[PDB]
Amino acid sequence: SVFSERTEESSAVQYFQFYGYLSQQQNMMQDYVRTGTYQRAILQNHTDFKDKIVLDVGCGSGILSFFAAQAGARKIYAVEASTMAQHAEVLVKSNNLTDRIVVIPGKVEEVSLPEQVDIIISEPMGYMLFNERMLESYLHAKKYLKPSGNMFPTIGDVHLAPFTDEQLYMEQFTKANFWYQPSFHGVDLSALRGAAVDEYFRQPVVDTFDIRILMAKSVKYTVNFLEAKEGDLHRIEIPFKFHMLHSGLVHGLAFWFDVAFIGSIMTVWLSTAPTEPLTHWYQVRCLFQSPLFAKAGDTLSGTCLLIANKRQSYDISIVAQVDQTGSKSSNLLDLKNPFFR
Amino acid sequence: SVFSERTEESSAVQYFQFYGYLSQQQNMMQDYVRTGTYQRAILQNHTDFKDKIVLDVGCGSGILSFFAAQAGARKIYAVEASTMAQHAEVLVKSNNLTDRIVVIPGKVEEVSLPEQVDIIISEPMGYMLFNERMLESYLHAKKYLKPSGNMFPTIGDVHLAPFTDEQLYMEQFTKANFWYQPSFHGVDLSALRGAAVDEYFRQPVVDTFDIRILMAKSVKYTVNFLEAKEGDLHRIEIPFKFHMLHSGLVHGLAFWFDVAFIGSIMTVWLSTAPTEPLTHWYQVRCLFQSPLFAKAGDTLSGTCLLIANKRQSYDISIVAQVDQTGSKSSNLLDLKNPFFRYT
Amino acid sequence: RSVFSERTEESSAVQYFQFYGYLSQQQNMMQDYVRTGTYQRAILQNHTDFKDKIVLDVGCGSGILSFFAAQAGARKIYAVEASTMAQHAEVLVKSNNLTDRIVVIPGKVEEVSLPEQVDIIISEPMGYMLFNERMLESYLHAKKYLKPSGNMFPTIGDVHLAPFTDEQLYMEQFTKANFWYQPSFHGVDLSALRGAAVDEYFRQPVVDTFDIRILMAKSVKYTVNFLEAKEGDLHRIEIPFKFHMLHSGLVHGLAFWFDVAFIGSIMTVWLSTAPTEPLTHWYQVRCLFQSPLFAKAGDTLSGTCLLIANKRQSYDISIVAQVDQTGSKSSNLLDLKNPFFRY
Amino acid sequence: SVFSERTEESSAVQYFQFYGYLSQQQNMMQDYVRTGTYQRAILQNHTDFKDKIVLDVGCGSGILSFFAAQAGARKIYAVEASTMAQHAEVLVKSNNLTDRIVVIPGKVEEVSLPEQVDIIISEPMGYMLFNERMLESYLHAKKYLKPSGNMFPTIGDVHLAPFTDEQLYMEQFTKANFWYQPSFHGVDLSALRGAAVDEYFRQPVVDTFDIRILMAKSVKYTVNFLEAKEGDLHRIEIPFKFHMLHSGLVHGLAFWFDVAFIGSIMTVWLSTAPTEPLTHWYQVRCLFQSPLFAKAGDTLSGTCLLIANKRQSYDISIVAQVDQTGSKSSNLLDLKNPFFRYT
Ligand SMILES: COCn1ccc(NCCNC[C@H]2O[C@@H](n3cnc4c(N)ncnc43)[C@H](O)[C@@H]2O)nc1=O
Ligand SMILES: COCn1ccc(NCCNC[C@H]2O[C@@H](n3cnc4c(N)ncnc43)[C@H](O)[C@@H]2O)nc1=O
Ligand SMILES: Nc1ncnc2c1ncn2[C@@H]1O[C@H](CSCC[C@H]([NH3+])C(=O)O)[C@@H](O)[C@H]1O
Ligand SMILES: Nc1ncnc2c1ncn2[C@@H]1O[C@H](CSCC[C@H]([NH3+])C(=O)O)[C@@H](O)[C@H]1O
Repeated sequence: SVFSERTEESSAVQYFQFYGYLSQQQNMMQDYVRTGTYQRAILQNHTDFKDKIVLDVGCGSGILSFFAAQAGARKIYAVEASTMAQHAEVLVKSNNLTDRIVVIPGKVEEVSLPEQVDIIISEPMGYMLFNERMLESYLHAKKYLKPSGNMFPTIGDVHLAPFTDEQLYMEQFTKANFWYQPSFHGVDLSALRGAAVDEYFRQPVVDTFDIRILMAKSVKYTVNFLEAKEGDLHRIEIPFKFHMLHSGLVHGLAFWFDVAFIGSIMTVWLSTAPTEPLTHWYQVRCLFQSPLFAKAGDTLSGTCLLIANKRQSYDISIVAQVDQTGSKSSNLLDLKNPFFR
Repeated sequence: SVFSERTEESSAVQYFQFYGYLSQQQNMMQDYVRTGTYQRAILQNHTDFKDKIVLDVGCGSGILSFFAAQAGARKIYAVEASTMAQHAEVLVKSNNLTDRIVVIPGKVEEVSLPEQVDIIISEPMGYMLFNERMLESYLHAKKYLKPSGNMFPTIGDVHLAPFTDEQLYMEQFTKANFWYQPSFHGVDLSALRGAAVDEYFRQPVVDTFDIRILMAKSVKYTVNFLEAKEGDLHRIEIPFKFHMLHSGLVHGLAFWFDVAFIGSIMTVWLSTAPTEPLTHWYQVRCLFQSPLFAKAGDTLSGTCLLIANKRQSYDISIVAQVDQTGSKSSNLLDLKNPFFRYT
Repeated sequence: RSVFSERTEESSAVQYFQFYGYLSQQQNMMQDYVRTGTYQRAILQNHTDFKDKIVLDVGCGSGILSFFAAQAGARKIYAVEASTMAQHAEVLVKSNNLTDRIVVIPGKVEEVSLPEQVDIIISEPMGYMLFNERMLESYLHAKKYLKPSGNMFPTIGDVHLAPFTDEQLYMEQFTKANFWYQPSFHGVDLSALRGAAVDEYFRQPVVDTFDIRILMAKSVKYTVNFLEAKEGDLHRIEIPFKFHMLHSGLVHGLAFWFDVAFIGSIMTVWLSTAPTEPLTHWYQVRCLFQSPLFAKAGDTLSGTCLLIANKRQSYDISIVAQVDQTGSKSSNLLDLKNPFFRY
Repeated sequence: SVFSERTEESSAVQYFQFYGYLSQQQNMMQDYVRTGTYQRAILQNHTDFKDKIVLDVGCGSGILSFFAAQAGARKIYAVEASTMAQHAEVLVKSNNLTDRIVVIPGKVEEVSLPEQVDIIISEPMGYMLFNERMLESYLHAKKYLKPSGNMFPTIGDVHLAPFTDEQLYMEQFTKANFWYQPSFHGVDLSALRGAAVDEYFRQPVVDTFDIRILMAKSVKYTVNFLEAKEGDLHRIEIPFKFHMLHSGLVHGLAFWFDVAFIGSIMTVWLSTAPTEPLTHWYQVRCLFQSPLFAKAGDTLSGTCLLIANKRQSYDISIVAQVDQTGSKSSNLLDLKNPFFRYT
């Protein structure tokens, strides 16, 4: 199957084991912004659901399917690969919705549905939007979508912006500098100092921050889920040209994302921007090993290249340069091993 | 091989990916009690190392081998299965000990060593001592130990004691009761409340606590690494009969461990007890599904049975009863997936 | 052929005496009330050590100390000064109507000839970390003019060194050095020079003051007795130390200050530049380690601070320090001539 | 050599020791206006460099030569007399430019170049442009310049303008009046007040200021590096006739400078004017010993004479008079010892 071909078993086991825990479902569900925004998007666009066939990709507890049921859907296929599918069924029964919500245990790339659906719902977004590679399952599921069918969310915007945060930088450098010691309990560790810096700086920093650390208006990269195919997400090339609004050291790039539910009645946005209330996605920052100095008015240009890997994540390559001076930085990050700060 | 036969590959992948990080090695190395005590044990027992052949099981960065070198070891075979072996190789070279230290990449159950050693060193202890099941790798390596050889550490003591922590116990239900609401965004979640409670109680709690919550002097279970076999750790039955020092509700059992380096010159102890400075092992608490009331002077008896699984961990089965009243409580826990509670 | 010229690069000497030729610098020194007031106290409170005596003032500058000696009743004061400040001193001697008692002799104390032997030598020859500027050697050299039963003001000097913790200072220097870490400064890769840069920045003693609570152990004292010492004694100054750590943490380096004692017939007067005392224009001096050493309370931090005099009227400082319990060792080289004024 | 003949060894040693520090180089490199403007001037005039032979006089870290390399230069001879030459060589190697940049250690007046160059680049500007006397080295280097070769910078403009700053003026006496007290610790210092005032007014003041203190349009003195000789800078006479735009007291003359890179594609300016972003050169003010009153419309005429000395600096003689009243003022300043006032 498409899933297994692109996924190491070791990663898959851990991945679906992780989501088999009720506590994580709770963790996601208690994100009121997330859950509330999804419910708002579905219910205020009830006509996109009324008497329609729905596919819920990765239903987990089934919350989105219940939202779909509340909006008047005739029949909802709720596909779930982890052992959470069993608990979802329990909830379907206890809520007397057996006639409208149908749990399909298994991976969306592998199960069989009896019919084509009018709309696909899912919450497949990870850190930096693309982490976990579930967007590909979401897009893969379009094999079950009627020609003029719809998707909730409809589009996803990734925002990139340069930031300055010396304390974060030195915080990481401090950690790496442990390996700078010439005599740790009499042992010279210095020969590994380089490897340590690499390892620590390969970690995207997951957390939130004040918006004023941003040195330029963000650049936007849009994925249209109605149009995109799986393969489009195997290699994601995001070119950027920032017009610096402030002078200073650029320590790296900050990432967040929005998704839009473009329904018939209205468009509803779910945003993880640092200007918006905090969500469990927070924001993600990729550090440069060495910061770049730029004056206000300069242009910071380059490319963020995301390469999907078999561990359900991405190898991140960031190349950025101050055009006016030729000051250049290249960096490689492992989105699979982030730093929760 | 013995390792792969007792280990789910997925778990192994994850396991050796974990230790391939310099940050995790650093994490262990910066635990001053651990590292310093190992160094102390090795150097203060220099006659156990000077001109000796040494085997370092799971050398990681190679720190213990360097300690062995400082103590005067003639030849040190440093075995390491993760990609940390590469960095150890680098450090051996940069510290000009290539003539004394030989890094061997691979699992100790699978690599070939050329000769028998005088002493084996290792740090194979996990949560509750036994987690990660590396102790078995440590014992397995005794196929390379001379009949009159030594083990550093030489013995390992796991300590169990009954505790009272009303808030910890009630916490589980406070969290589980999230699901006990008839209209979470219009959804009745209550049918899953029981499952949520179960899930939380299956997790051993990793963190520390004030020693005053302990209601009896601990019971000790000793593994003598010089004498024990690998197989001895597949099923570990720890019977206990606690003499209660305080009256109250017993919510479960607290776990910690000590290891002793018994050298020719002296014995050095490394302790993770809650009476001692905190280590990266912290302490572990397993809850009873139902608390048991015990009076001071009463006896709390039962068994902690540790059953090794192929996920490099243990299923913990605890049965306990107050002998004076017959009040009985049990729990079953999955040590591979503990709850890190420490704040 | 003078000892001064033999031990001093001319380039350094020119600059050195030009520096002190400025009235603004004299003002700077004179306006340090602790210094000036304490000197006056030491001299006047021991007036009988001066009354009707012959005095030598080594490096009189503006001549203030000679005036103190005159106030104390000295019969004749030879005020030796090598810079052009000697002329300004003469002016003050005349305008203060003391031409009959204070005699300015322009030139280096190693080169001028005095008409007679003196009963007491006074001077203010202390530099940063006491020994900087190498004027103590001129002070000691001047003892060729001292009567057998003569005295020295100051009589002794105590250097105090103690380990400190100051993460922010360390990071402050490392941040500066990290400029040379850049792989593309305007398209230029500077990284190959980071090692040289870190060296250069950490080669600088930090001159300023600090909170006494950053000190992690009671100070160690090294005493120079000016009555007994020879010039040659200060070419190589070896200060061994063994600190008993009072606090756990990272030792980022050693902090230095000094006291001098005026041991007079009537009383002993102390001039202290310790961080517990009111600030002086000497402040305190800290030598950073390139890598801090972790030590817990109760540990011993031992080693040596070695000062080698150079021809630039300063010292090459080599500090070697080790945590005895762990063998964690740090070595450092500092250039006392080029310190970092942080205040 | 020409250099040693015009320079006291003392000054030269201090001078090249100063620039031997990576931190000082860093200080210059971190001046974004300076460095960035040089890079722009070179790169935006790429036709002046593409496949050309280049001489970098006093390359320091070698940054300008790397800029020349970025512009497509065939061969750059980078001459450097301090120990920074060692580090420059390192950077050429690590940047894989050994085939195009040749570091030549030594003074440009003493080294030999293998061939003639098409263009000379350098940053020889000091305070008020002429300080350090490096412009003479820059001009001296034209013995290696092909006829019709180019100079980057091509010209240097020194700007002089009368200013009013009552507080700056009064500050001098405020400081000098320290010596005007009849009993400083019992000593009458007053006889030296005059000398202290003199000393303070001999120091050019380095810092920046509000442009509204300027009382007339600046007068400009231009050095064309393509045409000028070394000897032209031994005696620099700058006559001035200022047409006062504001009424008030003139306390002295303010100095700044611009340099122009006149390339084939465009002319790029580097300015240190008080109307422009601040540089490490700041601006320089020379006070009159007595302020001059001028009405708006009056004419302030006179001369600024710069006489080069062997300390790699200038003796500044300024004479000015208000033509309408005959009110006259003079001052003599020592540019080698300026007062860094900037805060
Ligand atoms: C750590 O930050 C929190 N976080 C991060 C990412 C994320 N992603 C939502 C996606 N849900 C995943 C659910 O679908 C399930 N499945 C994930 N991939 C699936 C597939 N191919 N086929 C079927 N089901 C699939 C999975 O088991 C889960 O129940 N949600 C979060 O709240
Ligand atoms: C700069 O930081 C603060 N600080 C540090 C050290 C210091 N030392 C006093 C030294 N001045 C006393 C005078 O001796 C003079 N001379 C110094 N060496 C001399 C010699 N060999 N012969 C004659 N005079 C000599 C020197 O010119 C001075 O004017 N004073 C300070 O306030
Ligand atoms: N069977 C095995 N063979 C070889 N290495 C192993 C095995 N099991 C675990 N390890 C390694 O054992 C190490 C335990 S961590 C202790 C590392 C080091 N001796 C120190 O004291 O800091 C990890 O680096 C694992 O990769
Ligand atoms: N006569 C001379 N010959 C060679 N180098 C010199 C001479 N005089 C000064 N220098 C050097 O010239 C440099 C001036 S500083 C400018 C450094 C570098 N070009 C930059 O743009 O950052 C210093 O490094 C001095 O050591």
